[PDB]
Amino acid sequence: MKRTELDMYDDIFAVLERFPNVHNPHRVRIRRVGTKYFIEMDIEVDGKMSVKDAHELTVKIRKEMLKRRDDIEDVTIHVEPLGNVE
Amino acid sequence: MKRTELDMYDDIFAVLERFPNVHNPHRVRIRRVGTKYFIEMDIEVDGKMSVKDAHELTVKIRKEMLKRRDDIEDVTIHVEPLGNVE
Repeated sequence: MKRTELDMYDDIFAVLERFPNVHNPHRVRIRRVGTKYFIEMDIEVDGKMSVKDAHELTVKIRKEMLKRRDDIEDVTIHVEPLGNVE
Repeated sequence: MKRTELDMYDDIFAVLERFPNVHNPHRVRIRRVGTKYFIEMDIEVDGKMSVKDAHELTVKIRKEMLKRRDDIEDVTIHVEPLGNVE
């Protein structure tokens, strides 16, 4: 770990806190490629949430991530039920 | 493309046909690493399907994939709503 690598995790977790139905963000990983960064993560949602709603959630999360940092190129979000065993 | 690369896509698509609520499998990709193969795909499900049910579906699909071919090491499945715009 280094200080710059921390600022980024702080901003990612900072954006997720905005979303009340996002739970237990984990496997949060960053890759650097030139100027721009690629972000991947798992989130948990109520098992009763529809695929429509969960998909809309990941679209809005990526949108907010890209608005926050001008150096994030893409964000991929895997959706799991609350209390998943991978 | 080569003949051996076809046999594999045939077996993957052959297993998905087993599942009636799996729709429009796409971005179906194979990576070779030594003896064993890594499979990634997108599927579409009814937007009204729960995250619990969709997750259970991907678990059963991976299980059936691994049972069919002894040379598949892992299978990751992305779930989208019917008629998704990536």
